[PDB]
Amino acid sequence: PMFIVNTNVPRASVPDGFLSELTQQLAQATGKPPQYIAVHVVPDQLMAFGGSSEPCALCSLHSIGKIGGAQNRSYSKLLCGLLAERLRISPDRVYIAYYDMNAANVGWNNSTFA
Amino acid sequence: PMFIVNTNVPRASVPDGFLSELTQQLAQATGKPPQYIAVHVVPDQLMAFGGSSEPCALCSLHSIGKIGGAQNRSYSKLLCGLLAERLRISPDRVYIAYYDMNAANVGWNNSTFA
Amino acid sequence: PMFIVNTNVPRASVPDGFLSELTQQLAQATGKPPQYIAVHVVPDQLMAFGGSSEPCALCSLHSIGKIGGAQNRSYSKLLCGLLAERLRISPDRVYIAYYDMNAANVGWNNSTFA
Repeated sequence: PMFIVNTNVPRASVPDGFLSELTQQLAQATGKPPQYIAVHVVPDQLMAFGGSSEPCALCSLHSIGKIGGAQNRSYSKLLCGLLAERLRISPDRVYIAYYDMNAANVGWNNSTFA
Repeated sequence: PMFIVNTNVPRASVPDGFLSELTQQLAQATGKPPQYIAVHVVPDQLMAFGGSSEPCALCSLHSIGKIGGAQNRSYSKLLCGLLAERLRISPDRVYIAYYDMNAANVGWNNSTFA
Repeated sequence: PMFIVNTNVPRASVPDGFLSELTQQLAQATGKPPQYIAVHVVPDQLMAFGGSSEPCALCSLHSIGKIGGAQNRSYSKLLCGLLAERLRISPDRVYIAYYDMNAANVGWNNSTFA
């Protein structure tokens, strides 16, 4: 799985250990080994959410499987929770795009996962 | 909706008010309330289009519905127009990827839109 | 086609001519003219892969057609090869998301490719 967060929160507001926390929590949530989890945090961005430049985040979670209605609700609760606690972003100022990727459409290590 | 634009145009060349202009015009074009529109502008990027580093943009528009052949043509005319007028990017140096998202695949406010 | 790479490798480690090399090689691999190829390299990123922050990359390739199992295996070999040779990123720390885009879902030059 791959999780990306783009936010207007400044770099200094991102706590040390945040990438590790995301890795661990996503491994637990998705059930995938942490070795397969990649995380990418992009602070200091020029963004607006509903016209407002108050703290916000636009995120994506791509996974081969482990994506669906109930799972995505649970991921949203988890990830909005983390972004509220750690980055002080309101859950109602977060969007997360979920992508259920076909194994043949993910490249890794000179091949694909198919 | 989420609209993201990555560009090699420098930050100083992005005019004041541009995120609000995008928010407004996207609300009008998609028919969605402005409160649901998020926008993200990323200048100063290391990119090429057709092998050239002349001004260019790579963009995406994600929406739950309001995506289709005619609608996307309309959005492209709008958005290329804005990028030309405001950022001086030629329309034939812009790509926009459109994504029609299932509501169950968009997280917001600790849940999804489903 | 459009290829984006986000990496924690610093900007100074991206060699001169890299965007051109990607453009050329992708033109050949996809079979599309280089005039149609766009490339975007984002260095200095805050990322982890498998819990650690050795060089890594998260990438996407979007194309109208020219996407499928065998082709994506070939793209992965090409692209991992380039990132290993040029950016010294291990292939096992690269993920590439492939997207087969409908022509009506790609904007360009005030309209779509439909």
